[PDB]
Amino acid sequence: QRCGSQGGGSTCPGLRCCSIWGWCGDSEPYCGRTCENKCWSGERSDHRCGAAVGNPPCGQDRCCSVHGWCGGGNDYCSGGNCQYRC
Repeated sequence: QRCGSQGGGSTCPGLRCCSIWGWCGDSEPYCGRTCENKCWSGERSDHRCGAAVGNPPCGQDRCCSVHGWCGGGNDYCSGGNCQYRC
């Protein structure tokens, strides 16, 4: 769906990446070099995520767990275990 500067100013569902073209997605064109917001490179050095730190993104193949940390695998990414970028 649409997002960001080219797409009305919105934030993507599931806090996914918004590309410079104003579309949401989870792959390189959206999240890498041509990303505008909630980009892979935007993960905090401390790996925290969630509402308390302003809903930052997580890196590639990482998700924000319900406990408030980015990481890879089932404990961060699977249903119930995951809050966004699942």
